[PDB]
Amino acid sequence: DEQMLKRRNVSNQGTVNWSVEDIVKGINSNNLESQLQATQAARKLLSREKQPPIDNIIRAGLIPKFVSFLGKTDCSPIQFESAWALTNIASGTSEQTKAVVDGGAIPAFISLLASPHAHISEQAVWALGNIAGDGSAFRDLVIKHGAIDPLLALLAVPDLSTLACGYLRNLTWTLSNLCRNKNPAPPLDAVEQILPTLVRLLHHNDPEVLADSCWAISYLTDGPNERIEMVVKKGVVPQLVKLLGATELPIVTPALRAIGNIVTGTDEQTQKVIDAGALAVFPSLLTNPKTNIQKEATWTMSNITAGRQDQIQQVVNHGLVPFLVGVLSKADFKTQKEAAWAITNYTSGGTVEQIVYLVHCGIIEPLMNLLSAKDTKIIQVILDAISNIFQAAEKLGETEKLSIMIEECGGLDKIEALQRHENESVYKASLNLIEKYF
Repeated sequence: DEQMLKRRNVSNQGTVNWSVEDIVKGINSNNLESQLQATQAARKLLSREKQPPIDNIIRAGLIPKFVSFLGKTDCSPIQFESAWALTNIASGTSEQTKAVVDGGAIPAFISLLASPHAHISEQAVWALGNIAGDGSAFRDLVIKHGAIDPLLALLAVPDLSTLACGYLRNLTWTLSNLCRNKNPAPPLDAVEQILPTLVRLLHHNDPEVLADSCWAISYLTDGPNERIEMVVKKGVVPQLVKLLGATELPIVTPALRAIGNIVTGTDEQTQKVIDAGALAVFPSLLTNPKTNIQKEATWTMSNITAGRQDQIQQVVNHGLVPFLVGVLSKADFKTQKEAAWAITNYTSGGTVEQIVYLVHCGIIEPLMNLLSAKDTKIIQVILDAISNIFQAAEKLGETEKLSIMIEECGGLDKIEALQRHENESVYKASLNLIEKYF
């Protein structure tokens, strides 16, 4: 969703607004100092707020020279300027990032991580973040060059608070990019290696470190139950639930994504978020003003009602059913569709006493009105729900009572209509429902 993939660093008046050809003239000279100003001039071009000349710089064949300056231990200033310049080139398109990698920048940047000058090592952290952020291949390539050890060694301190705020945020961000992307997913052992530190960052007091830490965890929980388990096993669920109640949307968003990912796992994994007290935060999430938080919360809900009956009960006890009736009644269409799933799921695995409660909460009408939507999949999900409900009524000899209810709110004058729907799964379902109850 919204975590920045790549980031450009846009943070000696003689080195201002130089011409690319002037920059080439200086870097090609055999004067370390002349090369230094030329590189700073290049970095300033790449740091300008509007349209950095990334392609012009690449075309001039400066990347190889810049990457070579990274190794000039004797002249730290040029190491910094070229690191910053390469960082910004790497923040561009895939082809541009490829140019940096093709120049042999990865091993050079990993070497700078251990630099005595924190501003230089920070630029290396930043650059590697941009490279890994390009995709799976480069992320795994950064991992193969041995970047994880050096990065994690930068956070190996008794108290993260003694570290410079900006510095910590860059490391956290870059680390999250090493956890990012899914096809393929990060090496298992690389994830295992990073998790402990990630777990430590999830407890830091900075909103930006927390936001990115949550994003990283959300990426790790996005996949097979085996992946979810390595995370859940670290005991972060309770902390994730806490961040779920945060004031800052940038924290709640990734935190709700992680929790939503976790509940797509086993019922045992789902039970962990329930035990953490996650449900108590949903009355807020399900009415949240930001439509995406609401949609994701309803999607998460739909995966919790897809669990055991005792888990569907927890949903009932927290008074969340009326909130689902609310989201089904009025909300962004995509959120409504998620509400429909949450319902159809609830009705497919809940007890009769539970499906009865669902109806007493007023689910029938809003469910009907939604049959008036042009999205054959939702109409299917809803029809599946009505059938799952009649089924429970049949067991109480209250099918008639339900038939009338659907009749009162115009439901039948919609199902009969659907009976004449071009899809076999729909005009079939309506038929059955009709001829069987109506």
